[PDB]
Amino acid sequence: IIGGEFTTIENQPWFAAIYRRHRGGSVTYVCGGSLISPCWVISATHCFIDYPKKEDYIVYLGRSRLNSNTQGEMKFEVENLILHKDYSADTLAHHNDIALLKIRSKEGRCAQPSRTIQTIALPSMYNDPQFGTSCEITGFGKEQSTDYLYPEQLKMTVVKLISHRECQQPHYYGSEVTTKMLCAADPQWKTDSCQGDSGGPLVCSLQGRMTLTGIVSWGRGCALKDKPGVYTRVSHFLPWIRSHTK
Ligand SMILES: N=C(N)c1ccc2cc([C@@H]3O[C@H]3c3ccccc3)ccc2c1
Repeated sequence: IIGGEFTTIENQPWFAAIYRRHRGGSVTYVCGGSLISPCWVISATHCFIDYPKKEDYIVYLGRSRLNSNTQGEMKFEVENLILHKDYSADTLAHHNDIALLKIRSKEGRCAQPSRTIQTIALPSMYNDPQFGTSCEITGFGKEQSTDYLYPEQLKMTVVKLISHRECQQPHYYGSEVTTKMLCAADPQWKTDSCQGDSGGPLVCSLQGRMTLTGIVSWGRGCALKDKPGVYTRVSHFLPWIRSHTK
């Protein structure tokens, strides 16, 4: 997250921190994710497509720092790694950038809801917030595009939703951004998601309910003028989410 504020997991309790174990035992941060039901974390396929072995992944819930075992946190392995069958990557745009991770503790259990571990509501079909609505994003991604390290403390920011017609403008993304994608950014281009924030939530308060409207997917650079963050439009994928979580 470029700009924004440092926060803690009690403010983002649906946030999942996803890591990968390498041969030799080293563990590194991969991407963010969101808890949609006790057994299911939703994220982005581009985070896993090059290493599609479910055994390689570690998922944390209730974790506030990158290298701290936060009080109340829960650690899980991935029982099922479900990647969207028609995923593809263009120079910038990712297509069907959505993945499901069925999680399980070493005891074979799903998440135990608490003050720091909570699910996030899914949207209803054809019901997204209007353009201009403020939504929040969270993650452990880069604070600056030139950084190679990620921040130790979890960060959040607030961005505004941008219409499909505005995002398809020539100085924005043209026809590279589709109707299955949602754009959001800072009108002053000072705050945004960045590399490392992929798979994490775009949460919008809609008709009084906090909703998982988007999943961090792609963007040209980070907090670059006329280059919004692009998010998987969760409402389009409700039949795919319901069928793959059954
Ligand atoms: N401007 C943004 N909001 C934004 C949002 C998500 C991003 C995600 C990346 C990921 O590093 C890119 C990548 C591409 C292809 C495969 C894996 C990772 C880089 C820049 C990103 C920028």
